Amino acid sequence: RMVTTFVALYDYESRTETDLSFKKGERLQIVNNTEGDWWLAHSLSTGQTGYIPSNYVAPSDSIQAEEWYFGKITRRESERLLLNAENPRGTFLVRESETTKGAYCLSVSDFDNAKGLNVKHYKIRKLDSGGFYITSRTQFNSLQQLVAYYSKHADGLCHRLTTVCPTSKPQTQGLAKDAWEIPRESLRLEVKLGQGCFGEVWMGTWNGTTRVAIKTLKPGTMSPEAFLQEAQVMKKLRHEKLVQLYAVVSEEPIYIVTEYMNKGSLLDFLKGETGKYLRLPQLVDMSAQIASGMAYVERMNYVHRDLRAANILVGENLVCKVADFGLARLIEDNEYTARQGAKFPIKWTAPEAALYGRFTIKSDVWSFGILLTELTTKGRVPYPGMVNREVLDQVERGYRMPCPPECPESLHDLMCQCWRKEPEERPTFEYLQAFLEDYFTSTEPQYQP
Ligand SMILES: Nc1ncnc2c1ncn2[C@@H]1O[C@H](COP(=O)(O)OP(=O)(O)O)[C@@H](O)[C@H]1O
Ligand SMILES: [Mg+2]
Repeated sequence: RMVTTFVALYDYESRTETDLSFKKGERLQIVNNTEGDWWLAHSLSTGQTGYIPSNYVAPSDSIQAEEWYFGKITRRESERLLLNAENPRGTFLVRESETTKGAYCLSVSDFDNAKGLNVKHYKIRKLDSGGFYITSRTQFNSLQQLVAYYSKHADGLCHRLTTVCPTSKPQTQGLAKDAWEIPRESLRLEVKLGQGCFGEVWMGTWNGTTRVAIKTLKPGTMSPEAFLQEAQVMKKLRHEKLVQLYAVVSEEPIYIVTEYMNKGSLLDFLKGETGKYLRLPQLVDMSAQIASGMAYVERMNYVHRDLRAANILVGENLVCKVADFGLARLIEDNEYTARQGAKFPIKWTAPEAALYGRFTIKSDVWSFGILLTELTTKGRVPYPGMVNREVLDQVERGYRMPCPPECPESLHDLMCQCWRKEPEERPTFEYLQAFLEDYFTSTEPQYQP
């Protein structure tokens, strides 16, 4: 539209030559309201120029520039951030209301003798004049004044506003502008994060600036021609609960570069000291994150084909994202193609997918039901007293895992819905997400009056 002045929200190290290195606070000259994930910018601070990630800047002198404004973040995700144990009382953020378009919301962390650590949500009424107010008896001209005022007096709020909600730098959309197929010499593998059946995983760095996860397929796993073909679709899948596909190295051995999840896989995270303190409310919430990512996959008319706790990756504040979606199809192994052998996840595979190769989003729904048993058992293998060989015949005859101990029979009933024989009667991920987000009377409710 018209080159305007922007401000940097976070630091960013120049990963390439064409991008722009800038620190939080730098005034940037960018073409206003220009579509894309990478915008051309001119730094009025350093006089340097280059492309910048569009989610690292906001118009100067706008609410988006304020560090306590989190934009279109959900009530459920705001609570995740605010309920962090290291946040003091009065840790807050401002966001948009999900139940009242045009209104804002002040989310604040608080402590109570009944609930303990909880978040209070206060709706902010914006006026035609531009003024904001939480209660009728105290009003302000700007959202900034409101924050300043309640940072000195609770005056009705559960607690004075103390700290702004901590946040980690968001992901850029792609490693760089036009960056997709990269050379192997651009990746530097630093730490082996783990090992799979068809290759290894690595913590590395691209251009020695940005930390990424590098998956290395052993030769013969999949043809580069078909991997690149499918990778043009996986690069389109962008959602907060999907691990982002960054780049690829075409020449075998194929390397897959993805966003790095520091807490490891959900399965391992459910075991050991990490999973000791997890309680059902957190497991249900983690299920809702997974269902949200799969609901996006469901909207894009895509199929995961290998949904299981081992392919869910954990981050800070118990963030969970779906990983390794769409790779299972490209496996060239004759035994995995015919879903046989000790390397096929038969215990997460719907019977019609294992018997007739009918992989659909509904067979992922089946997999989700299995995944829920891993969550409510903290990593226990499905069908524990059964070997792969015998699972498919038992579920084909109608056997279903019973309600695990420490699993509410209401969630096992959800599991059995996912385990219906008829795929088209299995529920959607839109349903599962809403069900699991509202499991504890948690359906968008109760802004404090
Ligand atoms: N994007 C990632 N970020 C951080 N760690 C990862 C990532 N992807 C995989 N890992 C780690 O590497 C290991 C191997 O992953 P993978 O080869 O997909 O094994 P599988 O899918 O069979 O569990 C996992 O246990 C996980 O902890
Ligand atoms: Mg995997």
